[PDB]
Amino acid sequence: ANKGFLEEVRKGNLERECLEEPCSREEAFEALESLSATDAFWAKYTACESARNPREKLNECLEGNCAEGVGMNYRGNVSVTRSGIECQLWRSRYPHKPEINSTTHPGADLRENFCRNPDGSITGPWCYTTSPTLRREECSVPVCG
Ligand SMILES: *[C@@H]1O[C@H](CO)[C@@H](O)[C@H](O)[C@H]1NC(C)=O
Ligand SMILES: [Sr+2]
Ligand SMILES: [Sr+2]
Ligand SMILES: [Sr+2]
Ligand SMILES: [Sr+2]
Ligand SMILES: [Sr+2]
Ligand SMILES: [Sr+2]
Ligand SMILES: [Sr+2]
Ligand SMILES: [Sr+2]
Repeated sequence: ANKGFLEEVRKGNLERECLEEPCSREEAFEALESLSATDAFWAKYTACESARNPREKLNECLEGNCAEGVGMNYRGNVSVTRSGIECQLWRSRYPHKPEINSTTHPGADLRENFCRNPDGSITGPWCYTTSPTLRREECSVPVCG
């Protein structure tokens, strides 16, 4: 957190610098090493600033199974929509070409055909659908607590 005074002369540490204190991306970055690791992190972090306290609710929100807020932190496995349709490969370009991928929103675990919300859309974690008919649509992901 930089509570000043030769604290930056010591090894980076995630518990202590970011889980235990609020942190700058540069603090994570120093504590995490790899940057791909720092993109994923930040993304989870930044979607969990609304649930930083208790520090038990933060562990729930970073875990990724439940959705908090509009669930930009959802990192779970639900893959079929609200209508029941099944999601498209974010990787895939058919039947609809995604405009958000990995290149665009990389903190965001766009793995498989999983529900995600790179975008923080108001109606929650969603995905691209199979139906040539319907492009994208909300998913029914569990809510945190
Ligand atoms: C979206 O990501 C794919 C990789 O799967 C890439 O080939 C495509 O060019 C990207 N589209 C945009 C963001 O340019
Ligand atoms: Sr620090
Ligand atoms: Sr500190
Ligand atoms: Sr540091
Ligand atoms: Sr601790
Ligand atoms: Sr401290
Ligand atoms: Sr630095
Ligand atoms: Sr520093
Ligand atoms: Sr370092």
